[PDB]
Amino acid sequence: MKKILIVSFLGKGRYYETFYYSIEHSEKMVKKRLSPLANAILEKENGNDVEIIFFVTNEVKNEFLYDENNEYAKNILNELNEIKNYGIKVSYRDIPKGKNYEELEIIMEEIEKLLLDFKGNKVIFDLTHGLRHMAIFTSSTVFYFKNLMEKANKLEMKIVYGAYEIGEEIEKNLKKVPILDITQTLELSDLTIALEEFERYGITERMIIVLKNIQKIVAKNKLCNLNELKFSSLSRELKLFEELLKIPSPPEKIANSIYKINDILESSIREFKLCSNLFFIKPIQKFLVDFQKIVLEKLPLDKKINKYSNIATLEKVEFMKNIIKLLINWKMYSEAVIHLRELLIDIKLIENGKYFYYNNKDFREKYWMYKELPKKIEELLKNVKGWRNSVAHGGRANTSINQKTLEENLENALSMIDEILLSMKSKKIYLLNSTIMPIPKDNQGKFYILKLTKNEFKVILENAIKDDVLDSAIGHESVIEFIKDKFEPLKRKEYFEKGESALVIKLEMDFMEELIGYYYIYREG
Amino acid sequence: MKKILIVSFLGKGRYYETFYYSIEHSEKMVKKRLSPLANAILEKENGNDVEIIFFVTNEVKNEFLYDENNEYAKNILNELNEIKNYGIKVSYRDIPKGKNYEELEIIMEEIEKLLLDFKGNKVIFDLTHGLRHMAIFTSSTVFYFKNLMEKANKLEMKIVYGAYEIGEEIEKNLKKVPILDITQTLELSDLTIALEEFERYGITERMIIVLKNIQKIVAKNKLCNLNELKFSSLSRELKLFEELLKIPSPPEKIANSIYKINDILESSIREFKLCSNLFFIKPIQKFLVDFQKIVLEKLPLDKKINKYSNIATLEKVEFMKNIIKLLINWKMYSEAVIHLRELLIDIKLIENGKYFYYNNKDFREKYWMYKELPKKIEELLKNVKGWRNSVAHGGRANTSINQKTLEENLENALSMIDEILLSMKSKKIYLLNSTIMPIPKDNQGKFYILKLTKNEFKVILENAIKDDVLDSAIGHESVIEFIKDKFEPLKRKEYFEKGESALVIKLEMDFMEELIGYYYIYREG
Repeated sequence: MKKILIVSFLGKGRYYETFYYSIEHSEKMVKKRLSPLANAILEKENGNDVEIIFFVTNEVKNEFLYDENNEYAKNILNELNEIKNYGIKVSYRDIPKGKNYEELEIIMEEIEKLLLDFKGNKVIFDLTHGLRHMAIFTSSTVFYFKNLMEKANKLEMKIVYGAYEIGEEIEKNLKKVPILDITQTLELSDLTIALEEFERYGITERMIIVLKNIQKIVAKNKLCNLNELKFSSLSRELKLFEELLKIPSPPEKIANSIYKINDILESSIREFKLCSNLFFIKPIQKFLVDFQKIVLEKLPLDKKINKYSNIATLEKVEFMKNIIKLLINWKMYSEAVIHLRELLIDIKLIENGKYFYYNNKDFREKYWMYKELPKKIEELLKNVKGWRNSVAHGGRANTSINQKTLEENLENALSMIDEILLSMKSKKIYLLNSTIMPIPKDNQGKFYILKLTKNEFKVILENAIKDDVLDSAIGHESVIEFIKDKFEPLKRKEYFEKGESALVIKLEMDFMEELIGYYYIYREG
Repeated sequence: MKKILIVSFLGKGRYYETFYYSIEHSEKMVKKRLSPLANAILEKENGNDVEIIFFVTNEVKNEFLYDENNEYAKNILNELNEIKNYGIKVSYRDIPKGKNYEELEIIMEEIEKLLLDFKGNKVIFDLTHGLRHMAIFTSSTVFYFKNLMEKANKLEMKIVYGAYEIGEEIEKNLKKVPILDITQTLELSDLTIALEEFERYGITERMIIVLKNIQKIVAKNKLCNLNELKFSSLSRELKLFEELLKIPSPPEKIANSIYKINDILESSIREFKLCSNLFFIKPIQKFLVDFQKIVLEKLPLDKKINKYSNIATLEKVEFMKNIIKLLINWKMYSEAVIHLRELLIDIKLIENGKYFYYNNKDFREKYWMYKELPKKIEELLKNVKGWRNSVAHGGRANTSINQKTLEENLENALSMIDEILLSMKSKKIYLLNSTIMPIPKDNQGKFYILKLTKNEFKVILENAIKDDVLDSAIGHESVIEFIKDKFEPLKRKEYFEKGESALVIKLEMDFMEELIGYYYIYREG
């Protein structure tokens, strides 16, 4: 059971008898004079607690209602008196006619105080009766009232009215009138609110709430199924994406989240296309189209990054370039600086070929500190290090910076990184088949090893193939069988000099599928 | 000159002749039949380009308008024909009656396409004529239309209508009717939009725009003056505050910005109180009250911090504690971690008495690295350093963290810092009167010096006074005269051992006012 308040006005009129039905359920028709009474009856038949409050004016009640020789007035009076028999609560509230902005302010205060004093679950504005003036003003003010009382009462709010001008006419002056429900117009502007919030700041609160509401209302009528709706999944993924961005995280999870967002977005849009109605379909289709526009605009896609999670590549460099640009756009400056540092680390790993230890931090530091392109990269390094510590150290000791000069410095970094990225367009690498450290017998050694995936394996393998720098050392045959069966020189010779890099694999083939590239190995000593 | 589009419906009716006036200017009255025509005339008398578009239905125009034996219909037809003589552009647009949600969607599309095809400056929805149905639906949908076309047309939008039900009656069926302007209801919910944005994220865009609009509309009627309105100043200060928070900055500027915000807020509220109207005063008074509530809630005040900008104190520690709590609340996690590091630096400076060099960074680092309370502070240090580098280094090398464990760690730091702050409740300090380095003649020396303000001078001076640790060395008399005349032992003896700390001042007294405490001096060698 829910507790419910119906708010209507009450103006001079003929108040003909009407067959009100909810346009959702044309089955239940209630023949009454007041639309609020019909709505109250439809709600008490749902086992709820319902109360109606009318706003009357002195000009109306001591000139129309209690005029005993106005047939329409006594008709509506008799109905207002028999309202109490159905189990519904009726009361009256004096207001002015609203002839100026001061009186309209008074009316706003009256409605606002009523909503504050309501202690139930739902409130319905029934705009059927009263002045056209009052109906228009209330319709305009309802959204303000909801936004006001989001943090006040936690109250559900509906806007309905009997659209008697579009009602069927069954007998003389007798009309079949639908109680239209325009409450969907309230959360029509919340859509654009979410759009601005995400487009300018990347905030998902409005987006998550709106998506949950959208999935509810598309689940109203069950013609549309799941396995491709997954708006719950899309809202959860947006939550994860915000947690990943405002808390800095590796490029792999960010690229995966962007790929997931794109996949779920297009899948859910295609699914939603086939649902033919009972509410406003077009605005939310426009909403999804606009959100897909912004997603494909501001979120950089690279569908095939997740396959290189253990190393540092140039694709990750450009991806983080676009990510930092996005972070700057959303005014997320600190996170942008933090990501820039690691992007520079990755670039110098690429430029120095030390990219095996993108999962080791001691190496990251040791080359955080210790032929022109080296000189240009040093140019960029010195530029960036010239201003990073103002952001990093919080500006203490008289060394802070405004947004203008920070924007200056960030676009400096952007320009130089795009420069050197466009400008960046192979020792002996043996080929092994097991995890080993065979050092020459006269050596006194330090060795690094890293787990890999199959794609990286293939890439560096053909790099060794067609740079003449491959010293292949496969000793048996079925290895080559799987090599050409999967990946598209059997020099069976036993040595590892400090510095040489090599590749490894350890164990028809379907069973196997049920490891194929890993354990890249290099002697730093 | 502006280009203007008036949009109205056109329904069956008697269309009596009416004296329309703008309620702002009751001087100009226009006697016509259609409120849109009166509005168009009032706008062309302003030297603008005006066009009216009516939405008619087949049921209305081929059953009412061109019925040549309906007197009201031919009256309104003659007026619609003479509209072209005033220099105004009239056109018709077919729509359904809107008997269901599909047809209402159609109507929304029609209005939306009209607003997209408009290439002028202003659009006015005149809700005087047409169905009550259509007026209600349009009034509800206008805010959605504005939010939609914020990024589409950059179009000013007004909602007006002739409130003929509240019009004076001057002669038989002849009414003096005001064209009411409820456009202020559109930007009534934008107020709460700004409130949520600031209260949950600290975004000032909506706040700045709303404050600028507020100052415009309070400048409509000039009863309220400046020197205490300064809503322009408040918007600028909010912009500065956001730039100070999302780009980490010293506590001094943050405390100054909070003090400025509070001062301008209360000053502007008191000033706004005296303006008696022409628009809705109450909602924006509620807006200012709510924003002051949130300001005094989430922004910690300390009116008397700016006086200690050169040193590190405990007040700054608690202030930054509250600031980091606020940063956590606004989901600004990276900036919160960065501020926490410097707060810990300040705490250990307090605990080790090395607080002279809050404006020197080498010292900050050298004690960033190198009796129980020391042990508890080391507890907190080790805790915080155990997880800072996950945030600092971007989570590379498989060392990231979710929001849940980061919240865990941040509240760990919060609890321990409040602990040790509650738990924290003096060598020989000579007194000098000039900048000097007199080392004993047998010494081989390094000396630090810092400019100060007068309040810090007074504080440490009485600390030396009543800890018995003052070796005062004032050699002459007028120094003591100014000492007791301003601040409320003349041991004229010449030495500075490495480690002793001392105070200095250099040059009736009003002229002077037109330096009083500075150059605190200490030998680290």
